[PDB]
Amino acid sequence: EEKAARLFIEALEKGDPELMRKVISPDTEMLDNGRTFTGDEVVEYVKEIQKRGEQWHLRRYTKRGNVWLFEVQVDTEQWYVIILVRNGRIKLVVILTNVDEEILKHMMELMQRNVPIEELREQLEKMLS
Ligand SMILES: [Cl-]
Ligand SMILES: [Cl-]
Ligand SMILES: [Cl-]
Repeated sequence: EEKAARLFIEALEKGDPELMRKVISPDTEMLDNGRTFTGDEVVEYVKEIQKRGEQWHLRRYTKRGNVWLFEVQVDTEQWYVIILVRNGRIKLVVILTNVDEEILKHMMELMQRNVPIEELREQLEKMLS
């Protein structure tokens, strides 16, 4: 479970779609500051990082329940990658940039309760406007 989560970040870190492909599933859902990605689209996200050449640096992390919060510096912006793992598999990912700690805590709470991606997205939208 820890490995799943960490490898996901390392894929971002390293710009490695091949690695991402290993730990996601067709059911994986991701929200990147509002926009939605399902399954193999998460892999394409990593291609965009690599085929752009800005460096993602995993700085530090926390586990809360089944939710991991990774604090990434992007070359600096504070990016946050929040991950719900379930059964060896990444279920939900939220990526945010330069948001308040309250938003991170609120999103983590929603994810802990296995809220659908629709609710996660609407909740973000209400908070960022
Ligand atoms: Cl999609
Ligand atoms: Cl809150
Ligand atoms: Cl809240």
